[PDB]
Amino acid sequence: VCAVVPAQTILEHSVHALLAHPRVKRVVIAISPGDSRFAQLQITVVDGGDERADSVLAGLKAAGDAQWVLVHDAARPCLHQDDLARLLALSETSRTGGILAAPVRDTMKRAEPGKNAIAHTVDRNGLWHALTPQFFPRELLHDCLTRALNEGATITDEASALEYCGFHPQLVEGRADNIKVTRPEDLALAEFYLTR
Amino acid sequence: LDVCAVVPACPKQYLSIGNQTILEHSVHALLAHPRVKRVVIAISPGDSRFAQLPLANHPQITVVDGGDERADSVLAGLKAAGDAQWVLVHDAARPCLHQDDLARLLALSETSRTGGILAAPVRDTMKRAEPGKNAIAHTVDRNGLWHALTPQFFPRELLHDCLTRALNEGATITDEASALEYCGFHPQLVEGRADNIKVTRPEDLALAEFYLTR
Repeated sequence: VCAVVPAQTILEHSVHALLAHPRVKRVVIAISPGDSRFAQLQITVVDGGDERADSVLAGLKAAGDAQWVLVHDAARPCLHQDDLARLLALSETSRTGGILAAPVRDTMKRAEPGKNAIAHTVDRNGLWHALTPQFFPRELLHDCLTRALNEGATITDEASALEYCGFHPQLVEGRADNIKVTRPEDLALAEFYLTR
Repeated sequence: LDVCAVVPACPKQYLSIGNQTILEHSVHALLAHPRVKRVVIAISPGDSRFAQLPLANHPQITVVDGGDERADSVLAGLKAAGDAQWVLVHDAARPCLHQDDLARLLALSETSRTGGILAAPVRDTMKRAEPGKNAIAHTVDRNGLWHALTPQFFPRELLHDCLTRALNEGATITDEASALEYCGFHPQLVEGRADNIKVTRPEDLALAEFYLTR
């Protein structure tokens, strides 16, 4: 199984956890133009695209003989091996693949369109926070991404590409601590969280 | 005008983070704002630990018992709201409530007719499951999707009626804002800090403590 990562220095954390696995022979990273940082830090390098989906496909060429691919957010460092394992143990049951997801606990509201008023309460049953890594058959992913990018469909995660093409990925519960740092405070929390 | 806060009924509010219980952290946060004159705390028939808290002898707190249903415990609390025309409904296990957030919320009495609730936007990709299986049915749109938080602020008489109607009609109430929803009312969403959590699981303790730290 190969690992693709569309891209502080969380990156190393995210990767070392991917690598922390035995069944994860190599990690294909991706770097957009104008990126000098990377050279400072089973690792390969590919020239990413403009879209997330571009880079994933970009990295797809370096995947070798892997029939399964693992995509992982560059800003998600609180991933546990117990979670990774629970996830990778899909290739021997999975037809389409699946992703690490976390149940919703609080109650949620959908806003009235174009207004900050509450339209109605959203059902908590079967609602999940999509997380990563994402695990699916190599070529499969590649073809759903191809099609998705072509039909110009809205894509968020790699699961969304498969979904787009009819497929229904699998939901593998993972910890909630496994977060993504996008704000100037998620770091403090991500730090606290990754410290066991 | 004066605001009366109401705390509706294996809960974790009586556990302690530092020298006070979660409940006290929550209540302190409400009393801290000059508009909140009193706090009606609604307890459960089988809860006797509350009478063991200094918070019980506080000039501004009042206890009431409305059973274990929160809609009822809240109706019980309104009876004790005195003259408050607007009511703040807040969870007992939300210790981290911030002042900048509370104020932004109270401003609503002067702006909306239906009140509003604090809430934090959804930042991650959300998936809906296929009925009866851990397989994705389709992706749920996060634009306009929110996490409900408390406090929740409404005019007193409106909340009373909606709760009353919702109960009288078997509505499926979750929070107070969902009873107004059930009544054709659409409360305003005010944005607050996500660190405003509801401590329900043991791992929630450390996190709540990590946030209470400054």
